[PDB]
Amino acid sequence: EHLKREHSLIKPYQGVGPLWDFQGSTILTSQYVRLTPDERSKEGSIWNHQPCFLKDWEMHVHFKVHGTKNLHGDGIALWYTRDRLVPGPVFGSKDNFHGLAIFLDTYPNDETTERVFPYISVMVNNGSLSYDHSKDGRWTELAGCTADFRNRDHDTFLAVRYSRGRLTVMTDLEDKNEWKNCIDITGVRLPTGYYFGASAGTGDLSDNHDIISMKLFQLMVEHTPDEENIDWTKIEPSVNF
Ligand SMILES: OC[C@H]1O[C@H](O[C@@H]2[C@@H](O[C@@H]3[C@H](O)[C@H](O)O[C@H](CO)[C@H]3O)O[C@H](CO)[C@@H](O)[C@@H]2O)[C@@H](O)[C@@H](O)[C@@H]1O
Ligand SMILES: [Ca+2]
Repeated sequence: EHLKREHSLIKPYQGVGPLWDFQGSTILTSQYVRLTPDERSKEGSIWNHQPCFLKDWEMHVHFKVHGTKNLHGDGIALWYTRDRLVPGPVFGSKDNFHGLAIFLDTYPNDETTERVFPYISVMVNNGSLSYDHSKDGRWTELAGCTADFRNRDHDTFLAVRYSRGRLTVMTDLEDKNEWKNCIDITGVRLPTGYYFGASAGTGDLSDNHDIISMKLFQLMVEHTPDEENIDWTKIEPSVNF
């Protein structure tokens, strides 16, 4: 009914099953995991070692993006995918992934966009989609919200809930200890047996991308008779039911 330690990244980040592995620019310190420094052309990631077999879960992420007018980037991505620790151009991680991505995009690559950044969005992939970095992934996203999470003078949190086809992302960015709406969609199909992870990238523009904690909660949810005769591990990630 509560916190799943084996799927949580918690300081001092010395968890042992080694519960998380890192690669690229990633460093561990006693107060945060820094995926990238504020230097150009960096890619870094951290990935849960144990595959998650919960159908119904909620991941809380305490993260921090910060640096030195409109000239910073590129953002963080939070993952729940079949493959782990594979570097790539998608905020540090492979493209054509299988599963779920939540992008915390801080830089408008699309030069004539009406969209206010930073922008949070979700993308579900069965390996057949490419993330168009140059268009901020707009043509492959399912939903998104504008989110003011960068350079705040207090803690910034995100909640990603997934249960029974329903994917919710909510924010806590204004120090009011309240969740605010961002994303709420249905007909999302994902398998169990995927891995949680997080990554960030910087290009010609940079920023510190830090994860302070990821806390995975197991939700107590009733399912239908029929639902339980599925091999939930072989479901193909899918959208629109
Ligand atoms: O990290 C950001 C970005 O870096 C590279 O993209 C280049 C960048 O060029 C910008 C842009 O022209 C802006 O007006 O000024 C910036 C500094 O003053 C400059 O670096 O962004 C453009 C997209 O708008 C690209 O066409 C440039 O090549 C790449 O590595 C990107 O992947 C990365 O997103
Ligand atoms: Ca972008």
